[PDB]
Amino acid sequence: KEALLNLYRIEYRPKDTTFTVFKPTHEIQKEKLNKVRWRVFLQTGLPTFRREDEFWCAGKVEKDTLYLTLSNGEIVELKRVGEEEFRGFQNERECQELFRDFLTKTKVKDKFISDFYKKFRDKITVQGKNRKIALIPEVNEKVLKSEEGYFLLHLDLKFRIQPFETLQTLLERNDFNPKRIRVKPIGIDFVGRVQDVFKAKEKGEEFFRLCMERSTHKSSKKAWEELLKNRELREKAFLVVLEKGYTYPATILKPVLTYENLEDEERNEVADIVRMEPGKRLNLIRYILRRYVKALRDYGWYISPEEERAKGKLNFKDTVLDAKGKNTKVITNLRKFLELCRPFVKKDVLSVEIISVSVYKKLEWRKEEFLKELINFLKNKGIKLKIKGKSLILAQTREEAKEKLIPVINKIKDVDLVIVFLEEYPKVDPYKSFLLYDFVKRELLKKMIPSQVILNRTLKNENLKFVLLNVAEQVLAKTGNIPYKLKEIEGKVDAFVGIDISRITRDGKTVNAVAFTKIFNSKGELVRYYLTSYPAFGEKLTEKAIGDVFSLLEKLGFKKGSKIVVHRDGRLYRDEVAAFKKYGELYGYSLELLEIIKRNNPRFFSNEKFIKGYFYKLSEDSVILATYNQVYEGTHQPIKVRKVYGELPVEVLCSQILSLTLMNYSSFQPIKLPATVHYSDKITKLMLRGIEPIKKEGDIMYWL
RNA sequence: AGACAGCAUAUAUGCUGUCUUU
RNA sequence: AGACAGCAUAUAUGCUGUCUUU
Repeated sequence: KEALLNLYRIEYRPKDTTFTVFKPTHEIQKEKLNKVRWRVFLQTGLPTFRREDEFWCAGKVEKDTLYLTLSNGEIVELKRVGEEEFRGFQNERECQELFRDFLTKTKVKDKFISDFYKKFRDKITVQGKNRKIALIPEVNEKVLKSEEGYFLLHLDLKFRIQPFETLQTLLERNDFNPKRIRVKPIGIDFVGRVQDVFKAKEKGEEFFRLCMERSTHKSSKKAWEELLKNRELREKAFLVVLEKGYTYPATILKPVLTYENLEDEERNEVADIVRMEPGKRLNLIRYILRRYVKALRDYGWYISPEEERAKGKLNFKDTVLDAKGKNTKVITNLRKFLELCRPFVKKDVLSVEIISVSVYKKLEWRKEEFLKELINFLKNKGIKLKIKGKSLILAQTREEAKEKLIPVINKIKDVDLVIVFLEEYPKVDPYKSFLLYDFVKRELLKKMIPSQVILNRTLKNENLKFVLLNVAEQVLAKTGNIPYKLKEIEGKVDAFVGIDISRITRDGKTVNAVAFTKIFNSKGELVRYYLTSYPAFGEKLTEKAIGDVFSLLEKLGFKKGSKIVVHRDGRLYRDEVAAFKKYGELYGYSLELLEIIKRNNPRFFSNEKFIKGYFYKLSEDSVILATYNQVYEGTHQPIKVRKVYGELPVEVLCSQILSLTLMNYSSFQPIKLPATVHYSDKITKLMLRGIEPIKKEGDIMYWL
């Protein structure tokens, strides 16, 4: 019951307290700020943080002006205000900046990735039939503020998986139609998706003069130099444009592959290393830290040698019942519960469409038996599946399958369910990497038809009853037969609203946009969903879409003075909060706004397997919360919940979030996110391509 | 047939530096 | 550990000069 986090108390108290400060001559546009700051560090050479409009240099600087060209060739000028004495930090952001700069200046992170290779280089490269593979250690630092006000170094170690195959080589010597695949420049931090390719032979003399002069990195600068000088290399060179329109050569660019999109054999070898015993990882994290402490004390940095501790566990209403009234009183077996449990049936007859994908012809038995023993079970709970029809697709690659699956899925109209038995296709072109289950999952969600996709591996590895249960629990939910409801969720909330929005973009403007909102009652039954798309609204999108959710609430007529909680899977911005405040009033509901950041949070290292509810409390009403228990295979990552505004204590809102977890209806498989916003991001994103307008609502969790 | 040096190639070797891994 | 750059070096064989050997 002791849980440590990779978070270390840290402060800066040097003997020399004398910075040189610089002020812009023309108020800097916001998204230009981090590029200026960084540019100041290079030039000056000294560590640097942004305080407001002004720039603080950990050294004396006798140049009264600083001219800094950005990539556009745009010159920002800064006048020199004068020396000021650093009494202390105003926020993590300044602290983070200066600290990183100090790592850079001292080269520790560097000396570290070096030593680590010298040591484990061999164990880090891995084979498998045709391709070869590297897993390169990544050290990351962020700075956070605890509840008590201490600054906290967030220190992690990861491994990014990458081949030995520079883009140039792939587009030149190999391919056809690449793109979409995300990338990382040698010698540059940033990693991101591709969004434009053209040959270099297009561009004149100027263009590489200009990239050379500007590129803020040695690798980028050396590379544009090559293509300046070496006369015919521009014909041969192809040029990529990333997510943040950064534009680089090809020889500089390498792909970053996920676990998933590797081979069967690759992944299991790689896996030992990418995912690793918590204690081991934490031993490394401590190792790296000691390097840091030794490189930085002398400059006045003070870093606690010791990890921070879970403040405790939170209890939530985890009690759950069926159409009879059977309880957590049985829940001392989750399995034993679902067998006996008797679901809330609102659709007596189900019509099902069966898709089987396999390599050969007379081997449906494992799938016939399952399907059988499951019609069975569902009938014993008042539900008949009428099979509207089967389709057996024979196919030899994932590619062949995908292809045939298309006209098949295409034609499926009017069903309550699609079941897909997929066989396993072991390999495939390392670029053409679809996931078959994904593909099938995508196509059907597009159609708004609930689906259950069953991997043939599962039938082969796993015990019939285990698999029977897992599936039955979801299949029921999916179809609107909620095999159990919650007794209660803490608080006196009257609605729980999940909010998700994605937007396509051109030049730098919101073009298409898809919104996805799901409203749950106080018990956390789902009341309705709304799947809506918007066309272009400049500054008005936010107001519009937010209001749309409010009116919809009135349309379900939640009475004035009703408490309404909002969850979003992502940073809500200021313009949005002010938006929720407006309609907060105009409709007259007490509102709790929660922002959930799910990626890259500090981990909990701990012996207890049953972590669910463990938490830690940062500044400004935010909470590292763990939602699922530790799997051995998995890499546990908790969620960060943040009370952006409202009358309730976050720990109560976190308790709520823990409850809604169970509404995902997935006992056997951990699910990070509460049912309000679970998969919401995939759905919005999925629909964005959906050439053409969309307005759907429903009352059935079709997306499980 | 021999010792010097200066040149030619090949092979093999020792150190430094850079990048692979800022 | 490997690849590129910059230095150092061993051994084999000839090469041109050069002593000697007048």
